[PDB]
This record gives sequence, C-alpha cells and structure tokens, in this order.
Amino acid sequence: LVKVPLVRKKSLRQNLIKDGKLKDFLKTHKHNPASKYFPEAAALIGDEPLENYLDTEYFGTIGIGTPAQDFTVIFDTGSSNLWVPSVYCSSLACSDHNQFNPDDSSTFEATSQELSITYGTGSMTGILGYDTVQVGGISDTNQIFGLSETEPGSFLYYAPFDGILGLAYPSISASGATPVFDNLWDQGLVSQDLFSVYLSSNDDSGSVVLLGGIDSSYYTGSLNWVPVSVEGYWQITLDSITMDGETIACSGGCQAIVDTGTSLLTGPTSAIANIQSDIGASENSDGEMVISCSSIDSLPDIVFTIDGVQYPLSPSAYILQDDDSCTSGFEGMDVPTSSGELWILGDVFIRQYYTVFDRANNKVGLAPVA
Amino acid sequence: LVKVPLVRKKSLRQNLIKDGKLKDFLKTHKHNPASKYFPEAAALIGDEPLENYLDTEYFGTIGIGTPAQDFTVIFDTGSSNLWVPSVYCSSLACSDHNQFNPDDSSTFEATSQELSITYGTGSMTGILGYDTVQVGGISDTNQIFGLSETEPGSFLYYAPFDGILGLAYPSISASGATPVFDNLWDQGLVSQDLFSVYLSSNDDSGSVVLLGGIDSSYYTGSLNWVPVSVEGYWQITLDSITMDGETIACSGGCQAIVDTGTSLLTGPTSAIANIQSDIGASENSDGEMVISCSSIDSLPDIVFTIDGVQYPLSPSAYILQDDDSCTSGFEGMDVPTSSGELWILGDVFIRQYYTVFDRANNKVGLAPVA
Repeated sequence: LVKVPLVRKKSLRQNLIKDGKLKDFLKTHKHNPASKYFPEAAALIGDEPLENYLDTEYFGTIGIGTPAQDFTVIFDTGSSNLWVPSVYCSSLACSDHNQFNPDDSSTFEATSQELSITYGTGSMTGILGYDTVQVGGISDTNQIFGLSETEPGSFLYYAPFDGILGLAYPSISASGATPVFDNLWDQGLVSQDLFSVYLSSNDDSGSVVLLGGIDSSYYTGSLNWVPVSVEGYWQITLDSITMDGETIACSGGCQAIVDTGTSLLTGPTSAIANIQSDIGASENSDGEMVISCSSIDSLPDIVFTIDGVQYPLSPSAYILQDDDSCTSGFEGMDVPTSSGELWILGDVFIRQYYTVFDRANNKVGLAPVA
Repeated sequence: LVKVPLVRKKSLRQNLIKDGKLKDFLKTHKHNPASKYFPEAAALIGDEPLENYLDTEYFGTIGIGTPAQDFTVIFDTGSSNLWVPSVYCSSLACSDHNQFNPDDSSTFEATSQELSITYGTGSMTGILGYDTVQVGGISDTNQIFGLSETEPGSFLYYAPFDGILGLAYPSISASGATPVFDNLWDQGLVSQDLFSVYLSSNDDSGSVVLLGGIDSSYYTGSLNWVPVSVEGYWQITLDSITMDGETIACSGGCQAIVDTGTSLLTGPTSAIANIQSDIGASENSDGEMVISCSSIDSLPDIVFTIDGVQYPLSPSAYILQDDDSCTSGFEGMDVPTSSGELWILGDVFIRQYYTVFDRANNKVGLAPVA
C-alpha cells in the first residue's frame, strides 16, 4: 500500500512560546482561525501568512526534482496547493529551512505564472513550476507546485515544516494549480480515488496518510459514510454536540470541516467559552488554555452526532498532555455572520476516528481507531 | 546653535552585500527609486518596506520619552513622518534594534490612531503616540510619532538605523501626523523656520543638521536662493545638466528633489546608462556599478545649472571611494510616464554644496562647502 509516514512534532505555537515570541504577537494581532475558511474573515493585518498553522502537529516528507530534494510538509485537508520555499527566498525566516534549487533538478520546468498563496492572514508570492514529486514511494510526474519567494512572516523561522501539501478539492486551489492527489489520480498512480488518515496515539510513530487505500487494520467496527455537504473543504453535516446528556452546541444541526492542518476542535467563541469554563481551562500569560492534568478523570465526554451515529471524545482525547503540562484541545473562532454554525474537527477528533476521504463518491468515512 | 551631529556609516546595501543577501533580492524584485516619490510607481511586491533606504549613509541620534530612550535615525528630507520600532515589534528583523517601550516613559500618551507608513515598496503599520523627543539638545514636547509593530521586512535587520525622522512638508505626512520640524516651529523652539545641512568630506565627523540657523563657517561665497517649485518634497527647477560642455540631460529644464535619505544622484534610466558607460562603470555580481579608483583623474566633471548658477561635481565627488573599492554615485529610476524628467540630488551633491531648507520663504539656498 502507498503509505506516507507522519511524525508528531512540537507545534509552531510551542516554538514561539519557547522563544518568548508569542505574547507580543497576540498583543498586536487578533487570531481568528475562521480566516482559513472564509474570505470574509481574512485578517486585518496580514503580516504572518502562516498564522493559521500555529497548532499543526503532524508532518510528513516529500522529495521534489531529479535527484530529489527533501522537504518536510504539512499534509493539509484544509487547503489544496503544494508550495515549498525557493532557494531565492532571501528572508531571514527562510534560513534553516530546506529550499528548492531549480538548477539542481534536471526535470524542473519553469513557468512565468505567479503564485499568490493566502490562508486568510496575508499573502506569499512566488512562481509556479513543474517537477516530479516523490510521495510515499510514488513518482508524481509533471506536478505543478509553487516556489515561495517573498517574506513568509517570522513564524516560518520557528515552524517545524518547510511547506504545505493540500488535500482539499481543486475548487479552493490558488491560481487553479492542480492539487497533488488530483494529479496522482489523473495519472493512474493510485489504486482508487480516495485516501485515509490514521493518527497513532500518544505522539506515537505509526501515523500515516494512506494514498489510494483503506486498511481495516486501523479501525474497529464498520465504517459510517457521510456525504460531503459542500465540495471545497471536506465539509459534512453535524447533527448535534452534547456534554453530559445536554445539548451544548449545534442545536438543530450545523456544518463541520475535517482539517488535518490543525490539532484542535474549533468552534464558535461563545460555545467554546462555555466548554472551557466547564472543564476548568484557564488562559495563561502565553495564549494557552491550561488544565490540571490531575483533573482529567473527573471530566465528562463531549459527543458529536454525525449522520445519527455517536462519536464520543473522552477527556484523555480532548486534553493535550505535554509531560505534566496539559492544555485544552478546544479553540474559538468568529465566522462571518452570514455563515451558519461551523466546527473544525482537527487531530483531537481524527486521533480517535480513522478517517476516509472519498473523492470518487464525495463522502467521508469514519470508524473508531483500532 | 542647535546642531544634530551626523555620522557616516556603511549603508544597508553594503550590509546586505556583506551578508551575501542582495543578489537573491535583486533576482526577485525590480528596484525603482522613483517609488519613494510617486504613488503611481509603487512596487509590484511590497515585502521590503525599507528598500528605498538601501543607499542611505548618514545617521543621527534622537532620544524619546522620560527618561529618554535613544534611537539612531535617518534625517530624511524625502519624507515627513517620525517612527521608531515598538517594543511590541516581534519580528526577527526588529532584533538587535533599539525599540521604544511606552511603559518606561512617564510622558508617553497613547492614541488609538493607526499609522500606515509606506515609502512606495510595502507598508508597515503601528500606532501613533505622543511623547517628548530630544533632538539636538531641544526638548520637543508633545510630539506625535509612530510606533512600528508589524513585519518591517528582513532589510531592517541589516540596517544601521532604527527609524526615520522626516524633514519634508506636512502635505506628504502619512496620517497627517505633524512632522518634527513643524512641531519645533509651532512651539517656538527654534530661532527661525529653516534648517541647513552640512556633510563633511570623506566620511569625516563634522557633519550636522543645523535646526533654526545658517552658519557662514560651512560655505564660501554667497548663498544662491532657489524657489521650491512644488511644495511636498524639497523640489526645485534644474536648468540643464552638461558633461564636457555637452548637454546630456534636462534639456530645456527639469525638476530635482533634494533628498538627504539617499547618497546617490538618481535620474532617468536612459540618461544614467549613458553616463555610466562614459565613466567606465560596470555592474558587478552584486548590484554595484564599480569603477577603477585609478581612473578618477581622467574623468570629466558633470555640471548642474540651477537658477543660472553652475554647480560642477568633479569625479572625486561623484565616485564613492570605499578603500580601494570605488562605485559610481549615479543610479537610475523610471518615473510615471505622466511625469516629466526628474533628478534626485542626494549626498554626492550635498557633500559639495551646503544646503539651506527655508520653510518661511519656501526656498532652498546653496553654496560651495568651506
């Protein structure tokens, strides 16, 4: 099977905290994760184009060119472009990162098409080029990708990743560059038009992106299939959210986006504040909603109901445990008033439920991890 | 007299060259100095807001707050705002720079007015505040200034200055913040509504910004007064430019801007290419138009005719000599097609001609340095 191993690393947020750089950032900027999903919510001050990747924790490796140049990338179901830093990226933030040198690859083909990539909090520009991308042992020929050249914001310097590899639909791809998965399928390089993600528990190694297959070894029970409600992001319909039997959000149903680019459950500010207080989370000096590790066993499960099946999350799942340091896996966002209630199901969710992304039938399948 | 001593330091360009960072920049950006003077010429890619300060060489010191916090600033006749980096500037580029901490000053007064400063190649944002600025021994009370908070571009990291102090008319001041000189005069803190600049020869110390006075010790002969042709920048009318008796540019007259924020004579691309070839200048791998130091004595003078008086520049004046390394003091620019021929008279010019900036009568006075 084609497997891309994923490694769990300390997030960009954890690195900013460690370098004492986060408090200042937060003082002068308002962080709203909703900006990654809605044009309307784009950041007032776009000087940190990678702000929406503060909480990413899993990364994989890809090689580009002939011979291959390696890069650490985020496998992001919440975006659809592939980009890595160009060797022409002179920014201080590009230092200490793997950079692509087009002149070292005999299969690289330049284009004069400009790339403008934005995740709702500023843009990065570069150029589009074509090369062979090595992903999971497959040689993805003639893959169009972006080469980032302009200032990427100081956050790149502290990021454990060099670029991003988008797994969403082509309709949200910047400059209509073809996404990697689409290119794989169009070329007959994968068995089926689907991919699955398995995240191992407790920062273990064993996590993988499975391209073109479903592996019964990673789940128990049967897979529940849910239709994609709006094609763009991997968006589905949620029936309700309960805590201790009580409905606490998504009353009457709501939308949810499955996003591997974030480790947290993100929802409306008000619903989230309720939950944080209920679980005893408290914001420290840095951004952090800390919780006592010792109180975990006293918390209730949060239950997501999807297509009539119940998906409970126990406290051990929704509380991030960094040796003796525990943080809440919930984060709030403000979506356009236009927009209905929206929840983001990130790694906390996926680590408990093996997920299948079916492009042939436009459905998401879920089952409890084995 | 109120004198602000100026020190000649290696430029930002020299520092980028030294750190091997310039070739890449130039590969991905087109540098057009005209962007500092015309909205219409603003940069396609604004990721380096301080690009137009690559060639600045003279700097002074100012203190801000109670007790004073010191900063190295450019005294720029080509701009009108005063700004320094805020302690809240978290960017990697803000490191190693003096930063203003509002909480350390008992006379600081915050405003909720945002500052957007641009010199034609990207913006920096922050907030406007009021404090006492110490300039040349004078206590400039209730001075409004900007506190830069967002990414300033990687160039700030290599810049020998922390901020900029604009000496142009208020009509080009961003956010209508009052310029320092205007504030000085409005408060009766200077003798007269004028200032003069004396640049000593051969990177000597002795250079000064003279606030409210004219000192006959710095020039010989009489001062020639020229009216400001358009109030905004210190803009005057040029009658012609000759080289070896031949008219080489500004035939029939043209405009000139006196700009202490740059060390070079800047003019139309075509006229400049002609001159570079005539003097034997050649662009090296870095941006640089190098000239053999040994050929100086064989070059002709370039003559600027202003209000009928001749202002010759000998080769020793128009050739920058950095120990055994000589560079051409000419640089080209592309002004809006709308616009007529425009020349920028920077430090090469001012080092030979003591300059007086008269705000009371809207005139510029010139005389050969003593």
